[PDB]
Amino acid sequence: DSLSKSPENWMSKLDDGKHLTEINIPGSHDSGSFTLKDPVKSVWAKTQDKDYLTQMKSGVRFFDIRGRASADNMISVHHGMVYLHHELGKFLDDAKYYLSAYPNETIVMSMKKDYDSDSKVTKTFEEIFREYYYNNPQYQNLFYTGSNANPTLKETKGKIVLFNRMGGTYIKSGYGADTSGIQWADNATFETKINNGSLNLKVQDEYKDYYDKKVEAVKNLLAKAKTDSNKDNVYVNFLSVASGGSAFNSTYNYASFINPEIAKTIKANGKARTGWLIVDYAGYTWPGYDDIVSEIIDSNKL
Ligand SMILES: O[C@H]1[C@H](O)[C@@H](O)[C@H](O)[C@@H](O)[C@H]1O
Repeated sequence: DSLSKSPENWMSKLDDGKHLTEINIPGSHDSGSFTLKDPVKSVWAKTQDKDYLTQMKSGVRFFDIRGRASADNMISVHHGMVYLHHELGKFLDDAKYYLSAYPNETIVMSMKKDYDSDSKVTKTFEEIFREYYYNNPQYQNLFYTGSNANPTLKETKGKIVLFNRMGGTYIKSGYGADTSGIQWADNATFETKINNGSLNLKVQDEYKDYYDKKVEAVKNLLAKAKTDSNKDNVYVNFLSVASGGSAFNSTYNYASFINPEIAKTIKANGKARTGWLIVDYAGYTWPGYDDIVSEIIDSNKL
């Protein structure tokens, strides 16, 4: 009966008059890193163990996609310098497949350049993304192309909405889709106006924090969102954090503590506004502990 019991289609159960900003959305941090298998690399660079499709079926709707231009017509998915063994086309193919099966969901796709392009590349990262992906015949109608800076669920059903972390772009649809882009502060909680002043973006992205500082920073932004009804404010709250330098200090081990702690907090807040919460190891369950994705989903007041 709870929304989280059918995580494949939870957005379909909402009033589609809601602006995406007002929806409490589970996101996955460094979403494409599920491919990593090397133990030492995985400690710091692996943030997920489910693939794109499984993340989606688990209720994830915000995807943190990082890229590297590897050819003049190709973007490879990366975690910084580390190649995640697939190209951007895989994600978009998966997103299309999923949105076809679940046509009343919407997906927000964050796009960012994570590494310098291959030496043979002659075009900018943004140009390659814009020409060969956003305006690719296969995906052109898949992306949201409306002029609403604050789209509703109804306008974006079956669509991917760009969340632009590329810097300036000539793309005209999506969060931060203008020639200014989003002014992103390093390792900080910050707020900045985007979309020519139409939205106020409020972000907690203190990725270098130690454990207690990070949990506090997440709870602080959660508390702000809880008392903020403004449709024109958008909240992005990263539960993810940098690893230590060892197997027991992995991103996984951090998430195994942070995710249940925040999930418990949300559960014990009832249905209230949380914003968009971006997590490591989305869908990873631990017996006897509250699930962060499920609780974000269920926090949506219906
Ligand atoms: O969430 C953070 C952030 O968005 C930064 O740009 C990046 O450098 C960190 O590694 C990342 O994971």
